[PDB]
Amino acid sequence: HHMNSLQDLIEQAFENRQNLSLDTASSDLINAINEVLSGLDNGQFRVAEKINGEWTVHQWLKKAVLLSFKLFPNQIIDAGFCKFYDKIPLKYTDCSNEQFQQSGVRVVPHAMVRRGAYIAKNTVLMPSYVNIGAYIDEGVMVDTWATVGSCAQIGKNVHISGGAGIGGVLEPLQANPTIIEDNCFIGARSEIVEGVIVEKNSVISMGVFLGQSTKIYNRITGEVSYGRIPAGSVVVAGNLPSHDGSHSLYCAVIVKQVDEKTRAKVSINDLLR
Amino acid sequence: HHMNSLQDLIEQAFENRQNLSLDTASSDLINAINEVLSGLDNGQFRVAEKINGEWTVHQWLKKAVLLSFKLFPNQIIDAGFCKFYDKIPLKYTDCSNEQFQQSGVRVVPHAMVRRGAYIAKNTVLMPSYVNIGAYIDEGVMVDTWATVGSCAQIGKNVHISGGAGIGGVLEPLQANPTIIEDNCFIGARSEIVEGVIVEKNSVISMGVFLGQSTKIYNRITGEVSYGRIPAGSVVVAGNLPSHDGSHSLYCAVIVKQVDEKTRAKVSINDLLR
Amino acid sequence: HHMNSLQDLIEQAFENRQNLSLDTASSDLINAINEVLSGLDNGQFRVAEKINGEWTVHQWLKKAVLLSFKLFPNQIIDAGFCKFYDKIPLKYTDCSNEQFQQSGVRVVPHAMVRRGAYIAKNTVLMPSYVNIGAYIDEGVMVDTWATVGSCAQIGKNVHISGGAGIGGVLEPLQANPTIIEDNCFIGARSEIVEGVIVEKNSVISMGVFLGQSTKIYNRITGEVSYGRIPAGSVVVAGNLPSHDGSHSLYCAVIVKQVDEKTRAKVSINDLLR
Repeated sequence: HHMNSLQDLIEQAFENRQNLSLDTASSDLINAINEVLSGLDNGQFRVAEKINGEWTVHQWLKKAVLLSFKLFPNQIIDAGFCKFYDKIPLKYTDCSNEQFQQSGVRVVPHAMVRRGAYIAKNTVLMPSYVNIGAYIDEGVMVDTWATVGSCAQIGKNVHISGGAGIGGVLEPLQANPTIIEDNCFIGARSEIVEGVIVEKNSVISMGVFLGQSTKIYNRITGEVSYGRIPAGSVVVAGNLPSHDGSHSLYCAVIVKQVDEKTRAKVSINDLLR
Repeated sequence: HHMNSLQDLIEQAFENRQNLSLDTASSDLINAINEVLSGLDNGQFRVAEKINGEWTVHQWLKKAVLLSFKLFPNQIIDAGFCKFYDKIPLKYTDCSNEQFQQSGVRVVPHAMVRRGAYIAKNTVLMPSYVNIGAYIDEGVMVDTWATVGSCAQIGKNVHISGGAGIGGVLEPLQANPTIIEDNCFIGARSEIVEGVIVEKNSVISMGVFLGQSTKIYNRITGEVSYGRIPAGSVVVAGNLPSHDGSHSLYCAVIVKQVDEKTRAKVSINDLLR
Repeated sequence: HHMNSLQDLIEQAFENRQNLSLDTASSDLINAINEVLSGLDNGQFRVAEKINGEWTVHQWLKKAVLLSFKLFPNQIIDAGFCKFYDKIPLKYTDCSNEQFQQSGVRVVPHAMVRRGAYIAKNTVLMPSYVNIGAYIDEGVMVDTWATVGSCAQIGKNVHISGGAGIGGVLEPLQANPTIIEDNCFIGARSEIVEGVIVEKNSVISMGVFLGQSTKIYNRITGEVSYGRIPAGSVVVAGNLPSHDGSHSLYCAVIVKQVDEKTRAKVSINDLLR
């Protein structure tokens, strides 16, 4: 009932967003948006959720985030030696030592996290970026210059390697965000975007650039598909030849698939060799 | 006349740069260099300019920037929790809230911009880097861990996606900088360097690494070229086969070309599909 | 004798690491670990070393670093506008202006370096990351969003281009770290990881993703190899065709090899053309 009331305020405001402005926003509404941001930040709200074995999206959460961008004023952020200027608060500002201990997260300087992103215990953030609305479950490693984009869902024990990006999905509203399920390895410099889902136990090698337009070639079956890496897939960068053989175009290739039992026994290097 | 006098000081100093030093620089010259840096920073000077339909370069502006690197001393930059040490001032230091409002730029923490780069209103800098001499026109999105290199010219409404880089061109003096014209999309992890020009309305997909040595294959015509993406081109990563078929080498492929009318109607995803 | 005593303390502690903890660490041991960290930071210890023409690794140095991660407590790092939370000190904190001058390093804001990494004079760090245990020799350029990973050995006059990463190797203990020898060029967005060695005078082009599982095709000889770029190699991204020709998979291609005499005369662009 309480969340149904909060959702209602958000949806009615979003409906007439085209006649709202920073100078004209209900004080009760700016409070409501901040209530949703707080729930996203502490994990009690999450933008997408696996329900009855299906990933589902909560559009009203995206609407609250979209409304924060429209209605919140930019303010100076004073770093001493320089200034920034933005409207989205950072996650770790008034955080005490106890609170950091209780969180179980390591935030390596100078990793940057916006408020409205949840990050579970035993996660390590190397210098990296986590955007508003993201949900990072337990035991995740976010390596240097990686990016966890808006609303992205990162599962337990996922390894996002150096310079790898998980693309944000705030619009369209009905789109599932980019989802990396439990125990996935994302290799360095890869980029998984636009609501692609990488299912459980997958291994993505280096330089895999995977969006909704990227052909996925399954070399075992010979099928070409889009938008989903099935569970336990080993994925490498490849090419597909032209019809006349004059050239080839970039694609992702599924070179093997591995059950959970095997995934715990064989190393990533052996899987790619 | 006033700018012709300023240019003269810069050129005469640059001529005898090999006998200048940090301890021996005219006080009037360090002022002149700073006058050019100020004009670059507020957009009244720009390193390259489209004149009579041709992009042209102002070598004397590069010479001023080169002289700043030679003559300016490094100084401590105190970030409180650590120190840096460099000779190029940052753009946003003594900036007031009013000045940030007047600029119309959002500088998301912790985006870093050197002084001597111009950034026009309605631009959003995610955590990213903009180097000295760059010119970023109105409405540009610089996404997370993107880079706008020295002297780069970024047109209106350009989208530089996450982890994409626009390479700097300070030397050679006569070289046009890397130029991205109006309404271009630069896909994630791409890198456009070494004075390549991407003309108006082009769409560059992910993982396109494009420099002066990169073959550009036009699959419509079959031509191979270098250094220029014609207006309205859709560009993806590809390969070109060996003469004996033993291997292939990386290249960029122009897979379609689109007029301005079509460019506003069809989405980027549909263009790449 | 003094270093043999220090090594002994480290090795005996590492042996019974599984029964050590942050709350139970010898005060004399936390001092010993800090002595090794200091020696790594000032270059008097280095994790790997070329001895009698062979690169060798000092496992006990890695053990000290591993013990710092286990035993050092996380602490708040106060950046004023936000906080971080980590257990590894930064290299440049109490550094004076004189010390920065004496170091000969430029640390461009906001490049981040952990303590326990050595960086020699005439090196320039653009905003980038250098991890604990790395050794960066004289005259190196680390460009924007590059990464020098843990224990990596970077030779004199190496150029790590924008967005390029040198992968860390802390485990396995016996593995040589990723090694880039003198006068190598590492092109933008490339990633050299997992203890690959790039020998002297090599030129690596853009988008080269090179780990222990990456096939290296030598187009002059036709040989496929792993883990080593021989001295003077020019390396570009390529593909290798499927046995049935349905697809190809990513690889690195050695397209030329160049002696030291030629390497100083011919430009990188001419080498790749």
